[PDB]
Amino acid sequence: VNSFSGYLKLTDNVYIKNADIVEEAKKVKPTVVVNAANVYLKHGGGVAGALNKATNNAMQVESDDYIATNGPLKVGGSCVLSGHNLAKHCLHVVGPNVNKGEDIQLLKSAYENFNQHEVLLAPLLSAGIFGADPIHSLRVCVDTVRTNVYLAVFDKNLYDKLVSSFL
Ligand SMILES: CNC(=O)Nc1ccc(C(=O)N[C@@H]2c3cccc(O)c3C[C@@H]2C(=O)O)cc1
Repeated sequence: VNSFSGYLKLTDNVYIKNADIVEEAKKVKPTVVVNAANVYLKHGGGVAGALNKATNNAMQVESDDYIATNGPLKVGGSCVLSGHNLAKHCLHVVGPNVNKGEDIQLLKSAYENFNQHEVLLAPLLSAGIFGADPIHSLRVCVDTVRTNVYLAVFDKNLYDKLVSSFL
């Protein structure tokens, strides 16, 4: 039993809810919140910008030190940093950005990072300003992630479409 509330069960291990991932993280305080990161950990907009804003820019300060030490992530890769006031840990995962021409096959590799964590609160990777089809992203998620994932979908219209078209 865990504290995630009001989710629709899609599969044995994947759950979804129309929710603001920032508000959901503040209420649940999960072990892991996933950020929709880029390779530079520049959290300017979309989910990343929102999570970083909710940390009063502490996420960005920590991220800049991480990059200064380690260099950029790989598309499809991840790193674990602090969750600040939102979660114990933040798993920064880089899905491909279609608006940069990145290979959509890297989406499966990106979701594989979730399997290193037993339970996660996460957005749909490569959705939103990353330019991929969220229906496709949900399908890859369900077919790749084996650990327990609670997906927060900000847009109600998209949530309903994600739900009604789900196979
Ligand atoms: C104060 N709180 C706050 O600003 N929160 C916040 C801000 C932005 C996002 C975001 O960009 N979401 C994206 C989006 C939008 C439309 C269609 C979409 O396919 C997606 C994918 C993303 C998602 O829904 O996971 C999420 C939360």
